[PDB]
Amino acid sequence: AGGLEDYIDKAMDDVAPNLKALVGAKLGARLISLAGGLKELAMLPSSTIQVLGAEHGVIYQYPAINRSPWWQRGKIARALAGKLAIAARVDYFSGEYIAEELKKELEARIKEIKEK
Repeated sequence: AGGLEDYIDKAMDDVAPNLKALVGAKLGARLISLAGGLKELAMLPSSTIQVLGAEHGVIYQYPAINRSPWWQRGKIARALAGKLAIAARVDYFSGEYIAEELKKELEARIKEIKEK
């Protein structure tokens, strides 16, 4: 029972547990790929990862951003790109597991919800 999606759900598990836990083994692998590796993705600013998709990068695929109005999306993108820059760096340099980072954003997005 070896599917392509299965290989990657497990590749992320020891290549990048944080990233995976943050946006998914699917989006997370797309980011590493677009960056060229978990090495030089850990070296991307955060403004860069914010726009990795089109070369509005792929992180906009993120539920919270997608299900949000415009005017709010670009602000949720920057926050997500920030927590991603940190997950890539920890997955690469540390190897330890900090996914309370998925609470720091799940609270900053509740703050960014001061808009109409």
